[PDB]
Amino acid sequence: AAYYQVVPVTANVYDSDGEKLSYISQGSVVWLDKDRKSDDKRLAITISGLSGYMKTEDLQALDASKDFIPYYESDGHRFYHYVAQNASIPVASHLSDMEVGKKYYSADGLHFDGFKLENPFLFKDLTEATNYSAEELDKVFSLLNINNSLLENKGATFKEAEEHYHINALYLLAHSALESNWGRSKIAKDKNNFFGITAYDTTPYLSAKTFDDVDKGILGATKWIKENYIDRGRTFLGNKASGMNVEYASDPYWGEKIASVMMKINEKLGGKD
Ligand SMILES: CO[C@@H]1O[C@H](CO)[C@@H](O[C@@H]2O[C@H](CO)[C@@H](O[C@@H]3O[C@H](CO)[C@@H](O[C@@H]4O[C@H](CO)[C@@H](O)[C@H](O)[C@H]4NC(C)=O)[C@H](O[C@H](C)C(=O)O)[C@H]3NC(C)=O)[C@H](O)[C@H]2NC(C)=O)[C@H](O[C@H](C)C(=O)O)[C@H]1NC(C)=O
Ligand SMILES: [Ca+2]
Repeated sequence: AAYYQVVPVTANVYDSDGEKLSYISQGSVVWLDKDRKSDDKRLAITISGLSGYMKTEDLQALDASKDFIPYYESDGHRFYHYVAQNASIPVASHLSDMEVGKKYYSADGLHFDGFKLENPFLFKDLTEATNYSAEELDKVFSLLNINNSLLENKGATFKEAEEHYHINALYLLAHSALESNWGRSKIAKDKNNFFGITAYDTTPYLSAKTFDDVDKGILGATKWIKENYIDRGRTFLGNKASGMNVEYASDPYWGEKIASVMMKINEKLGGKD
């Protein structure tokens, strides 16, 4: 088969030496890499920019004529990644080279056969501050119809986090928006944890860190990201080959999802970043 799906809760991706490179989530679809040798025990695969090996034990072959394979498609305005059969995210503007309503396939969401995407928020250095003020960030709740969020009117706390820890406040708002459903998840409400801090795939709610209030949750999560990711040389969102997505989340499209939210906010607020 050309495509395989991950069966266990997570599965590792290995290099040719058998060293772990990353891990990916249950249901993730990987491509067989025909330029490298596979055998009975391990398949050469590609996922989210990463070329490595996976154990056959962890995979199930798909038939693309009847099983869901992630793809990209333009509506003529935006280019969308269907990350799941019933979920799409906008990743880029429509290019003239895209046929509307045609399915396109890509192992990294940047290289296509007939065009190349810029996803600049995916590779942006997150130590550079946003050009949005606290009041501008606060406006996005009304502009994107975000109701009942714990993060409403916390633009000033995001900008303090940025000032103190030197982490981009648009990124911190987009990460909390994606990870905690705009501070509306049960982890957000019970634990003031908007960033999935230690929300491990095996037991996400139980493992998730507890913070004292919303402001200490924003500041404490920012400290945790600075100390565990930025200070360790993971300074952009990226994918399974580089960036925070290598370690932060099993989801191969976590970085692309946060970049998409940054793109959507930036557009609504007038494109200052
Ligand atoms: C839109 O819904 C949201 O989707 C998000 C994905 O797009 C989803 O993300 C979930 O978030 C957490 C943080 O990203 C993430 O947790 C990581 O889990 C792995 C374990 O599976 C941790 O790695 C282990 O770490 C220990 C200690 O370091 C190691 O000993 C161990 O070997 C590691 N295991 C492996 C297999 O390598 C990882 O820890 C890293 C390495 C770390 O400590 O820095 C965890 N990350 C963090 C930051 O703690 C999890 O993978 C991810 N889930 C998916 C599918 O990606 C949101 O989840 C939230 C948290 C929630 O459910 O409320 C989704 N949000 C909602 C509202 O649904
Ligand atoms: Ca190696």
